[PDB]
Amino acid sequence: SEKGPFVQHINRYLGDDPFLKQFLPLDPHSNQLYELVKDGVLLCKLINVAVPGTIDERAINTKRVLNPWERNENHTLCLNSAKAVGCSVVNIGTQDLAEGRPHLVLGLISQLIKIQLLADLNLKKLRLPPEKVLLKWMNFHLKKGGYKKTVSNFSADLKDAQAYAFLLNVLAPEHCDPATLDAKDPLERAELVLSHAERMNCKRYLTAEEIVEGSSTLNLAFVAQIFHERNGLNDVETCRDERCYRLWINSLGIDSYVNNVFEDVRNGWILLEVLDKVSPSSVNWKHASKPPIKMPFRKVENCNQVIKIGKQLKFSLVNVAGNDIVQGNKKLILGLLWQLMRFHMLQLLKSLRSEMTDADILSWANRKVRTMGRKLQIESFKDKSLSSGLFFLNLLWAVEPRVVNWNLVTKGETDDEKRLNATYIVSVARKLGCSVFLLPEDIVEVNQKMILILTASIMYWSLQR
Repeated sequence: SEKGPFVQHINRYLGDDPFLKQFLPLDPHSNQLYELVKDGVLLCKLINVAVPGTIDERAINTKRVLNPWERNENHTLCLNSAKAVGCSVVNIGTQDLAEGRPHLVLGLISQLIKIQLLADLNLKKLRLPPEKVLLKWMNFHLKKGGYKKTVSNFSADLKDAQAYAFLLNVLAPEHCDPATLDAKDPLERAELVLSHAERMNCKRYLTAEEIVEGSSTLNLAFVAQIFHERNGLNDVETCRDERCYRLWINSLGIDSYVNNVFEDVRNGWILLEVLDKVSPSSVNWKHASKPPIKMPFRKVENCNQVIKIGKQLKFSLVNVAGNDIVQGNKKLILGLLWQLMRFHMLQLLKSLRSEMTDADILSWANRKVRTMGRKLQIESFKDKSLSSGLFFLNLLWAVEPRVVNWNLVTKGETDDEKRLNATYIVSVARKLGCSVFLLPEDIVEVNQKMILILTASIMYWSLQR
C-alpha cells in the first residue's frame, strides 16, 4: 500500500535527473516502478538521494540499452552501496532487482527513504532516536512561535494542522498566507499548510487528507522534509571506526541490528553472533543469555565467552575480561572488532584454496599488477604513495579492465584529485562485488588496516573470476 507514496517520492526527488528526466514522472497506480528498476540505474541514484556522495555516478552503466552484465553490475554496485548506508539487503539478490520483485523492491526503497529523511539528525549542530530529535527541533521553533501545546507524536498532535501552520510561519514567514487564520475546518488548514510548504520548495507529496487522518508515517516524513529544507538554526578516528564496524556487522547476516557498536555490544550477545558467523560452531549457546537482559550476571557471562573464544582464536587480548566489554571499553571493543574483521577476511580467502597472512595479500596485489605490464608496486599497505589511488585503479584494471574507465581517473597529486579517485575506487570495487566500508578519505590518508581489507576483498573476487 506504500507503493503510491514511494513513487511520488521518486518522482519528486529524481524528476529532474539528467538521465531519468525522461522516464519521470511515474504513475503510482501502474507497475512502471518495477520496470524502471530492472536496469539498476534508478536505485543507484535513489541511494545518492538518501545519502549524497555514496556512489560515484560515473561508475554506473548509464546506456540506452544494457547487456545482461552491464545490468548485473549496476545491481551489484547498488546492493553493496545500500549496505554502506545502513540498509539490510542480506536477503536481496542481484537477480531479484533485475526481475523486480515488489516485496523486495519496496522493502529496499522503504529503508532508503527512512535513511534519507531521518539521517543528519545526529550530525547536525544525544541518546535520543532521530524521531525524537526531530520533535525537539520542532518544539524549539514552536516555543518562540508562541505555540502553547507541546508536540510528542506525529499523529494526533498534528491532525489539525495547527502546529504545521505555526512552524512554517516561523521558518518561512515571507510565504505566510493570512487565509489559514480564517480556516474553520482542519482540512482547509491542511491544504493551506501544504501550499505554504510548496512555496518554500519542500518536495512534499502527502495530501491534506493524509494530514487530518493523522497518518503517523506520512506526517513524520513531512516534518523531516520541512527540516531538511529549513532547520532555522543560526579522537575522530573513533567515530569512523564506529561507523565502519557497525556497517560491517550489519551485513554479516546477523540476527541483531547495530545502531551504535559501542552501546549495542555491551551485553555480549551481538559479539557472540559475529563469532558464530566468522567461526561456525565456536559459540556454546547453552551458556549464553539472549536479550533483553536485566540481570548483570548474564551480561558478564556472555562477554567472558566472547573473550575466551577470542583468545582461543589466538587474538591479542591483554589485561581485559568480559566486564571490559560490559563497561564499554572502546579501545578493547575496536581492537576485538578489527581482529574479527581481519580473521573473517583471511578465512574467506583461505576457503578458495585447492595459513593466510597480510604479506600474502601484499604479494598477490603487487604480482597481479605486474601481469598487466605495469611496474608500480607497494612496499606495504602503509605505503604513502597509495594516497594517489593509482595503484588501486591499476589493480582493479588488472582484475577486470572493463570496470575501470581511465578517462575518468586523475593524477594522485592535489587533495581534490586524490579525493576523486578514492571515491571512484570505492564504487568500482563495490561494482565488482567487494563489500567494503572504508571511506574515500581512508585511501587519501592511507589507513593501512582499511587498505589491507580492501585489497584482500579485491583478491577474494579476483580468484573467483
